[PDB]
Amino acid sequence: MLHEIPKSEILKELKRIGAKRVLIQSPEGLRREAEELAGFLEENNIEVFLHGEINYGACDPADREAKLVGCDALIHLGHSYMKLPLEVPTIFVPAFARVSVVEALKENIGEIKKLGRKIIVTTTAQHIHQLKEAKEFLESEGFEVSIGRGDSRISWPGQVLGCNYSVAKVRGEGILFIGSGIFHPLGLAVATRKKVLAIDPYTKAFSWIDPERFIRKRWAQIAKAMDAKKFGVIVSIKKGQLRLAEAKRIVKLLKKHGREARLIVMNDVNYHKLEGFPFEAYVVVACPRVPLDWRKPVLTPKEVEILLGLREEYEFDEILGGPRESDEPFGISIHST
Amino acid sequence: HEIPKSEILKELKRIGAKRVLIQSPEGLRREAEELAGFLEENNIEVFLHGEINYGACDPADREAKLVGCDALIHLGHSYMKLPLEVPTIFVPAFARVSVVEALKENIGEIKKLGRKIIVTTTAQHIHQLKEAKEFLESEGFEVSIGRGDSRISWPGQVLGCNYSVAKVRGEGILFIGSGIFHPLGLAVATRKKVLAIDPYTKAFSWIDPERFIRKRWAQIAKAMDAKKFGVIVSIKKGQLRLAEAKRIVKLLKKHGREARLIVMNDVNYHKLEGFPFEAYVVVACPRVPLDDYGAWRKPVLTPKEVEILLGLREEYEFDEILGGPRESDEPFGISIHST
Ligand SMILES: C[S@@+](CC[C@H](N)C(=O)[O-])C[C@H]1O[C@@H](n2cnc3c(N)ncnc32)[C@H](O)[C@@H]1O
Ligand SMILES: C[S@@+](CC[C@H](N)C(=O)[O-])C[C@H]1O[C@@H](n2cnc3c(N)ncnc32)[C@H](O)[C@@H]1O
Ligand code: SF4
Ligand code: SF4
Repeated sequence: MLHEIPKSEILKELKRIGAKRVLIQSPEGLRREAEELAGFLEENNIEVFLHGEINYGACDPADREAKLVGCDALIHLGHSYMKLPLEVPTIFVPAFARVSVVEALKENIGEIKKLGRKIIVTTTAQHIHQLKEAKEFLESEGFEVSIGRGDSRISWPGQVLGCNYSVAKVRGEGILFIGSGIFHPLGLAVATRKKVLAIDPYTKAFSWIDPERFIRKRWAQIAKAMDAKKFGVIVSIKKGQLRLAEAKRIVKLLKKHGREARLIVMNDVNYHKLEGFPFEAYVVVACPRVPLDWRKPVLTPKEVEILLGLREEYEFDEILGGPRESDEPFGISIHST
Repeated sequence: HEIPKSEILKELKRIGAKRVLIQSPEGLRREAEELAGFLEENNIEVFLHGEINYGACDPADREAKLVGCDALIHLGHSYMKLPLEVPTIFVPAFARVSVVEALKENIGEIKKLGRKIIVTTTAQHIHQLKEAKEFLESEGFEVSIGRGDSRISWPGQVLGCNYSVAKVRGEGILFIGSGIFHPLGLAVATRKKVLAIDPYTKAFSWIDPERFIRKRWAQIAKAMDAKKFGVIVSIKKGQLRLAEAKRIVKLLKKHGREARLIVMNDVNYHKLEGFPFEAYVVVACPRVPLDDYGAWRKPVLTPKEVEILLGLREEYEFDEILGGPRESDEPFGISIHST
């Protein structure tokens, strides 16, 4: 369960810009909420279109789509703004989980002490509004809590994304991750080379990350691709995911190492669409969680650098930004370019 | 019958193209890359469009503009009238099969259509239409071939959304080609006797639209209970039906029901699964709700079937996407268009 959508404040903002037609995108967990909000915005004399795509991140604003169907503004549900040009005014509506992370921490004090005294703390957007609490709880348990600001991909200090761990590139003895799943903790472990403890707030269960099984798993993908002469190098037109330059360099780099390479342009990168092409292996230069989560081997940019013998240590593929001057609000935000 | 790589290279070389994007449908994925390597051998940077293209109603010109491509190559289909943001070379696919042989085999069934007949085929046999015409006249028929509107590329060519080439004077309609969908489309859109002849198998079928129209009445009945409706547009350039979509939303509301306009690119159920809507209306390619093998677990309707459900239409009508008048005809070969 989440905190309820702030329907009133969104309309107050929409009324401020006198928007008449709005497109609302939403991720898989907020489909019922999207229509729920559309009914409320229509009840206040505003036309609403729902974006039928399943959204995966603020890296994919549907602003262009909003323009093509003549919407004044864009409502983006469930994610916080990351730095992007926006062709229409966009209201970002972050989702905040109500679960108590301090309760989850108090259950696992013993495990956290194993990380060290000075510890780096990280969480995902659903728990970011409780990061102040967790810091205060940990400091009251003798910890020095180090939280990184992160870069322009990131909306709040201490926030991680599947594609970015800049908040964890600060001084510290170990990393605590507050959230569900193992991809973020795995990525933190690989990216920082530090011990990572992952605590799931919904179950209070904990997890000591060991990336070796994941890295071995990836190396078989690399080894399987070692015999391939025909590579496809994939970009995504999603605005915060397009990495044309880097993809071109991978193409150039493969050709310069006796391989054939073709740049491939997609929106949603999914293998099922590629099965007819003649390529023997693939490199995704987009959302890193796509190859890291296909009947032919699919590699990240870093991994193809390893395959070519230009890099030795394994590296998570991250999309970085530059410096971020200010922090997104713990609430709805509105941006335009 | 070939991908004329040389004619394509020369078109590109003329217009100063240096970076090109190539679309392909499912059956020409390998040819797309062979062409790409050819053009690259000739100092032209080439990207492939990783999407699977389902027709010329879906040009990748905006995508090409996004990645700095100064031209688009669209393999496997012919031009339909659409604005395009980059020069685009259409490379239609043409089947080799001689069709006259299948006509002669079945000349007795063809005569059952009447003296004056309407002759139609798909794009991959459109070059055979001149031969089929001369033959059928030489056997005594009078051969009427409709020109079609601006979504059609050549006279006598039918598309899954468009049977305008068949809306001409004539007793019955002959269709030359394989498969069921197109003949069935002709029968419903013209309510005329339709004879289909497969040029590969020399097999014939007299199309009865009975079972099809019954299955569609079945769908409409499943929606009579529905209170909440999703009305879908696809932003594919040649499919976007925004005004016709808004009209259905206004109509559904004007008849008690709730209705919401849903914007998508590729239309399929899985993406809408989380929504609360009890039934869907697709205002786009009509072959999405009509040619559904059962991926849609909720009732999905065409605009015309909606008017039947709200009680505004008596007889079933095929949902077509109609263009304006076509002043010229596309070549039998590659075409190049910029707008
Ligand atoms: C669901 S989002 C995760 C939420 C949040 N953005 C985060 O940082 O963790 C990531 C998932 O979306 C899917 N995804 C992201 N970009 C994609 C793309 N361009 N094509 C296909 N799938 C994509 C991948 O399956 C990936 O595992
Ligand atoms: C090969 S395409 C049609 C080719 C050609 N234009 C014609 O008229 O026959 C046929 C299939 O494409 C699919 N299709 C068309 N538009 C689509 C869309 N916007 N989203 C998902 N599927 C689509 C439909 O399911 C349909 O059965
Ligand atoms: S790039 Fe991938 S992980 Fe990063 S925000 Fe977008 S979908 Fe999420
Ligand atoms: S039938 Fe559907 S896929 Fe074929 S041309 Fe018409 S809209 Fe495009």
